[PDB]
Amino acid sequence: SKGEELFTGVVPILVELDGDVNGHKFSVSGEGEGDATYGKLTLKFICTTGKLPVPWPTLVTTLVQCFSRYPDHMKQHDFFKSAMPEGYIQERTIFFKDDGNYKTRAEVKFEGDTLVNRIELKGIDFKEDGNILGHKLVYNLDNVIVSDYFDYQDALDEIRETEKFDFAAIALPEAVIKWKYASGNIDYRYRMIVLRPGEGLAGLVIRTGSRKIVEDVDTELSQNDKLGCPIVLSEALTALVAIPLWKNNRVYGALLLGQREGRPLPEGSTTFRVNQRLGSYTDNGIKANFKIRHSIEDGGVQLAYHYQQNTPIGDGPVLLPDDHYLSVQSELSKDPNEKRDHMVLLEFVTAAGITLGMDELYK
Repeated sequence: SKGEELFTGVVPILVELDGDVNGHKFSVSGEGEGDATYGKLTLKFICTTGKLPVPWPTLVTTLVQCFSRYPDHMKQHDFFKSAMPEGYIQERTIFFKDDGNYKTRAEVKFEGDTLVNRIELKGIDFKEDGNILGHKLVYNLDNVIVSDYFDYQDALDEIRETEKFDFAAIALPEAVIKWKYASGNIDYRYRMIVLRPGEGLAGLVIRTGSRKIVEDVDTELSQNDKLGCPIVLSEALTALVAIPLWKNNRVYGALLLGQREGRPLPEGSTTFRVNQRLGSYTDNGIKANFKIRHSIEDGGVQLAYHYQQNTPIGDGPVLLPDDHYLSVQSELSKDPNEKRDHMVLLEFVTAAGITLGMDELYK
């Protein structure tokens, strides 16, 4: 609305981070300027508790999208600037592939005439030898195009690759029940065919609000002709787990995790958490998800899966966003005259329509 006028000039940034990773606590303080008309951030961050227990590039995403430069046609959808000055809360989960996770809560708001990002972070389940605690990541950050609109397919890709399944799909109402999204699919017939209410695997799990587990699909087909759901036959599932999805403490949909070719359910599939991986839909605000590639110094790429929630702080009206991208240019630098573990950051963040972004990333 009118929080945009606060960003016409140069704006001072102040950043505070409170962190605790596997019990190792640390603090980071940040200082600099932001030019929103150019999407520009100039910042210096210092670890004021000693050595940073984790690598600097893993905290960049955590360390103010209200400074993105939105092209003229898109300004009408600038949510972050519209939540200003009252602010917004950024809650985030970052899963480091085959390693632990960050959970972060951040208040972003104007303090006087300075934009302040105040962050609290708890990281758990990290490997002592692992890429993170081992400090095996290259000090840089790939210039990237990033989502900032969620996308259930990328969430399903994450879940599939993480629980090491071959197939995943989500059933939602359209109000009957369609299999809307799927990852690892080999056909699209799961969407082309829709069952009447209560019918099928999704119908069962929604009606009963309880998981169904099939260790071997063929043998159970010998008991119940039902289990021959269109999804099961279309994707040739030999084992599967079907989970109920909530969000209103009322059963709303279904998550299907499937295996192929007599390969068995990975260990502990029985006890699986959708936790915060599906935005609105739970296990039992503006959501987004994306993925970050951290170069490993001794050759490699460490993945960081990001799940995002942004809620305005005030009660006044805020602009709502459409589906868009963020083109981010990052430069990681060091202050030659700084004895403390630190980071110099120069950044440019530009908003992009889904077209001008698909065309670059995938075409």
